[PDB]
Amino acid sequence: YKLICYYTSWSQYREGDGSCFPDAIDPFLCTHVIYSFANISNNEIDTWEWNDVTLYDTLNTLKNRNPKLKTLLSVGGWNFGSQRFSKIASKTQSRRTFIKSVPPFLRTHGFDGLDLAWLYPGWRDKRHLTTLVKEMKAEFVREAQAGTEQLLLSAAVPAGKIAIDRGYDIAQISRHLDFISLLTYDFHGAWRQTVGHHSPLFRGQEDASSRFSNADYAVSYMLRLGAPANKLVMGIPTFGKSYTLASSKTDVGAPISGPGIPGQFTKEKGILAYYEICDFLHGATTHRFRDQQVPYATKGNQWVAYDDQESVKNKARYLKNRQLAGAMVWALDLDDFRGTFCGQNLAFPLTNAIKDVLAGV
Ligand SMILES: *[C@@H]1O[C@H](CO)[C@@H](O[C@@H]2O[C@H](CO)[C@@H](O)[C@H](O)[C@H]2NC(C)=O)[C@H](O)[C@H]1NC(C)=O
Repeated sequence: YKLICYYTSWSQYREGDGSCFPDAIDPFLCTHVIYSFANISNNEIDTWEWNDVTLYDTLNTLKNRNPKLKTLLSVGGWNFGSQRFSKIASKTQSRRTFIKSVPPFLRTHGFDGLDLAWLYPGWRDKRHLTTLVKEMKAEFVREAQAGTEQLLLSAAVPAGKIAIDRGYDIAQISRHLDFISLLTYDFHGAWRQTVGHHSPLFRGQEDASSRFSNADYAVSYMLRLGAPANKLVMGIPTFGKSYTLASSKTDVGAPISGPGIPGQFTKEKGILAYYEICDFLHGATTHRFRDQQVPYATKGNQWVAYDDQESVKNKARYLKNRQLAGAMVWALDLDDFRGTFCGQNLAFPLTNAIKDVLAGV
């Protein structure tokens, strides 16, 4: 199985214990570590944070301890305008300038591949994403001729049917990618005007939940569109999503006034790291969605959908049963990477839980 794990460069800036440098990463934890995100500047791949050349070195030096570990650099992300990516991909000359820039930058910095994280292509973009994947792969096949192991090429693909349909020609892009990480953890958000889970495995029955907004639908759809199971990696979050309640109701369809209050460390309304969630659960009421197979918790006027050891283990069992290529984790710096918050004295509890199941029958 693959265990694809994202590291985010902006985690460095979180205060105190929240602060995450790549030497926090267990070199034998994941099969692949993906550093997020690279810029595109002057129509070439480029660094984003001021100290990225040092952080890339600190990540890549993990390979002296686990020579089999693979690293990738993810280009794009949500602070990169989809429109910016569209302009580069849609023109022959800019596309080529970008593609030619990628192997030398990855080699200089010690990366084994590129992850494409265009978030996300519009309807007019779908044909250009296809060309970009094809031509990037062709360039990596050519660069391999000079004697180094061929660069890997992956992509991060949203799991909502509507975004898949708009932006992605899954049958074609899957031919050229080494793996696709399916982003099966964005199925609910404050835009809705109720509580709900963002990473359910299956639909809620009871009495209100749409049939596409779950991981099983998205996996099945990707496979039906032509993505081979041996290229499909299912995303599992280590973060949870928070809401502010509009009433005393906390169950299904409970109204919300907006995102939850920021976490002490992550400092973003609507999202909490798992280490923050472990702390939140002190004094909280916990519940599970029985059909969806994922938990939530509530204290005061705050309501949190999250994943725990049990839920990620159950997701890992699913993807094994479906003969998928493995799991992706978003993100290492959102798991309890210190191992001190969740009462287990265990670094990376959720990632380790996943790995424990992938290393079983
Ligand atoms: C990412 O690359 C963009 C593209 O070059 C950078 O945006 C440019 O930055 C310079 C200096 O601020 C500006 O003059 C350009 O006009 C910007 N162009 C555009 C299209 O925005 C951006 O600063 C880079 N991002 C980071 C984090 O390095």
